This record gives sequence, C-alpha cells and structure tokens, in this order.
Amino acid sequence: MFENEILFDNGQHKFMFLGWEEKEEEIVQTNQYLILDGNEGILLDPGGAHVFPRVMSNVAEVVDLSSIRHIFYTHQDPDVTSGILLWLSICENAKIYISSLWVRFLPHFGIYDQKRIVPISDKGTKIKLLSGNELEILPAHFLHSTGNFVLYDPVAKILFSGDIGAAVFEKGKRYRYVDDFERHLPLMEAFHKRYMSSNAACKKWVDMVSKKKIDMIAPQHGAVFRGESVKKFLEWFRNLKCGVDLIDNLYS
Amino acid sequence: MFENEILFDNGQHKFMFLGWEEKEEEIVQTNQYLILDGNEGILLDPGGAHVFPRVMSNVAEVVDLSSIRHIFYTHQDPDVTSGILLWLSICENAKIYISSLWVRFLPHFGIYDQKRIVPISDKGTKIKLLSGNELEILPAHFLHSTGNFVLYDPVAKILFSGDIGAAVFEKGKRYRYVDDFERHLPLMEAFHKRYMSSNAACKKWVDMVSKKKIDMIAPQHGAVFRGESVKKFLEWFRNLKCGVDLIDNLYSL
Ligand SMILES: [Zn+2]
Ligand SMILES: [Zn+2]
Ligand SMILES: [Zn+2]
Ligand SMILES: [Zn+2]
Repeated sequence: MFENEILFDNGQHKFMFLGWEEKEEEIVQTNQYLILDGNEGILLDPGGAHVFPRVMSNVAEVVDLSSIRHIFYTHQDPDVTSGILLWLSICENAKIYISSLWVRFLPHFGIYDQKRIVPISDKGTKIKLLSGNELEILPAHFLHSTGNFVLYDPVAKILFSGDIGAAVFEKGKRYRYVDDFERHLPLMEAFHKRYMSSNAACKKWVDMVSKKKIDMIAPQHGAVFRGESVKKFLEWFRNLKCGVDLIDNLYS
Repeated sequence: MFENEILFDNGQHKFMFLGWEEKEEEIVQTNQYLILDGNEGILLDPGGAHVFPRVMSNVAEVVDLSSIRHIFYTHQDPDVTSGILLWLSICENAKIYISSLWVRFLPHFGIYDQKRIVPISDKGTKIKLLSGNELEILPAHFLHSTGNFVLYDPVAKILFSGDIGAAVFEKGKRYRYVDDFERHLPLMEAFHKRYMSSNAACKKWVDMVSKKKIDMIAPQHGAVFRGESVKKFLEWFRNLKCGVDLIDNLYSL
C-alpha cells in the first residue's frame, strides 16, 4: 500500500494523506498532507529537500501545483522545512505560514521573496479560503519546538497534529492507521517522553484542542488516529511525564 | 570591521570568533567559531547555506579546509545545520557531531555519507584532539531545542553556549563584545523568555556549567560575554522564568 489516501471527502473539500516511500530508508519516517477546497490546495508540512521529488509527484497527480495557495509549517525542523526553496519555486502561488519565531531563520536556506512568508503570532490564526471555509492554526508550543503549531480542519474534523502523536515504527512493520491504541502506544512512548517539553505543555495543549470536534488525528510522523484511539491518545498525552519532567536523565 | 578575531591564543591552541558580513540583511544574525589545536580545526555551528561562502572564506584564510577534522552542531535549527551538505563536501576529513535526536533527521537536507556523523548521547561527550587536549560537549537540552548541547573548551576557558546568551541587535547597532551587562540585557530578554523552555532547565544548566572555569561565553547569536558580564549572565539566566513557565501567555484564555 502507501499510496495517496483520502481521509475526508465531501465533494467540495478533501483531506489527503500523501503516499510513502515504498521501502524503508535510513531517514526518519514522515507524513505529508494535502487539503483541497474548491480549486485551491493547502500543503501541511510538505517536508524536506530529499523527499521533495516524491512528495511533489504525489501532489501533482492530484492537483496542479499552481493551485497550491497555502503551505503550513508547524515548526522549523529539517523534516518539515528544508524543502522550502523547492516548494517556493514549483508552487509559484503558494504563501508559507510559519511561527514568527522562525521567519528570520528560514532565509538561512537561501534567497526567496520573503513577503511570501506569513508569520503566525503565538496564539494562532486562521487561513481564510476562497470558498469561505477556514483552517484554524492553533498553538502547540514546546511540543516539541518552542515555536510550534497544529492545524484543525473544521470541515473535515481532522486535527493535523505535527510531531504530537508521532510513532517510531518497528523495522518492516509500518502501517498507516491506528486502531488499537494500546498496541500502538509502545511505538510512541519513548519519542514523546524524550522530545516533548513537559506535562505542563502537554496538558495545556490537550485542554485547548479538546474543545474541537476531532474525528481523526493526523501526525507528521507515524500513523493516523481514527475511532476511539483519538480520545485515548488525548487522555494518555494529557498525563504524560516528559522532557524537563525527567531532567535527571538529561543533565549530569 | 568585523573580521576574524582571536578570543584565546596560547600558541598551540586558538579560539576564534569568525568575521561578520559588512551589510545587514533580513535574516537572524549568527556567530561562527573556529577552534585550532595544533594543525586540526574544529568548527562550531558553521551555519546555514546562505552564509556558507562567507564563513568558508573566513575559515580558509586561517587554516586549510582539509584540516577541519570536527564539526559540532549544537542542535537542528536551520541557522545551525542547513549548510551541512556544503560543509561535508568542502571539509573532506571532518566528522559531524550532533545530538542522537537529530541524526536521522539530517538526511532530509540531502544525501551524504552517513558514516561521517557522530551521534551525541544525551549526557554529552568529549572530542579527544590529537594533541591530548579535549573539548567537552555538555548537555543543554530544552535551551531551546529538545536535543541541544554546548561546548566547553578547557584550554581556552571558553564556553560556546549555542543559543544561550543570544542577543537580537537593533538594526545597524551590531557590536561584538559585551561590556555592560545591564545595558546588553534589553537585547536578550525577549529571546530567552520566549525560546528557552523553563527555569527548571535553565537552573540545571547554570549549576552544571558553573562548576567549570569560564572566562568568556560565546553565543551562536549576539555578542561575546567577557569579564563580569559572564557572571551576571549566569546569575540572571539561573533565575529566568521562560517558556512553559509562561505558557498561559502563549495560549488564549
Ligand atoms: Zn520536530
Ligand atoms: Zn517532525
Ligand atoms: Zn535554535
Ligand atoms: Zn540559533
């Protein structure tokens, strides 16, 4: 498997889980997403330079690249942003949304028209689509990056969670969707305990995002949460001891 | 005139503050450092792709590029790592040291020989140099990056502090050294309160590095701390409320 897959479709609006490399390579596994709304496209963490040819081809078989009007970057990491020059070049109509904390860091990649970058203030923002639909950019700071956002699609009822919900797959055992949360949890525990900053940051985020109607959680790594695994993930994450909570394993 | 400057020199060992661009651009300002020990060089956060030509020429005017044996990356951010492919190609004998948290993230920049990367475990490590001198890689996690290190040079008594100690200069008002700490603090406060993760991490880090003899703190952004400003910085940082301490101000009520 691992072709482009449709997470949500109501005719006017689609949320797509883009395809994967067919064979495991020596690189951290990543997920990219495409939202289509009328005639305009939105890319979610379309990713690094090395995967760019593959992701670009996944996108191009679904939509003309000139119809990508918005590109959302959750944070600054290489698995998210390092293809930025390539995306700016091939998607001539795309605006890029990233935390204000990182807008002056992206020019380190190379030269581009910096007016195509929209800073996101800490408390979040909304992307206004031409059809009148909206995408909500919600704060998710320190999970893990100090400047970090998630994106909630209120039409699809899908939360794109970035690094939150990541899973590290066992060799040869990748899978796209979470059914049994308890058998999935072993793939998530180490990543979250080490990368996420503290229970205070996790609890704050869960309290905020739980106000939304979330049918699926789509992370930037690992497998997409469906069904009851959504609420079970939010419950587990809210109580997680992580990061500086466990500081005695990180210092001295 | 922001040319290469020597922070420490004892003949056998030098610690250099590489030069700056003459014209300011719309980009976060960065510092690069070069350690020379005998005939081998160590680069500290040599930086992104856009600044690579300038940093490379600053290094090449001081030492052979084939003498760079070690390149240290404090963390993953683009102002630190996005020149990795260029540095790997022009410093053919260099190994790259970075947190194990990022070792599998770096291949997203592009293809390179992954045997050239040395993972740094969370507790840190030492670079053993051919002379018998050492450089100490010390943990600095969550200040700001979750996988983040500083480097202490016990010969020079210089702490390369990464993003810790960063200052955001007012445009056209760059300067290389901290004289008056209380007059430098306005350039540092916003960055530290927002990017650094919590006082718990800051206090742990200050307690740890304060056991070392630190004459100068050299940050990856801003100005180098000398004299009493080093001590004032450490005490200020140890008590700083930052990051998730202020998380209720980063979310709407
Ligand atoms: Zn990340
Ligand atoms: Zn990621
Ligand atoms: Zn940084
Ligand atoms: Zn930096």
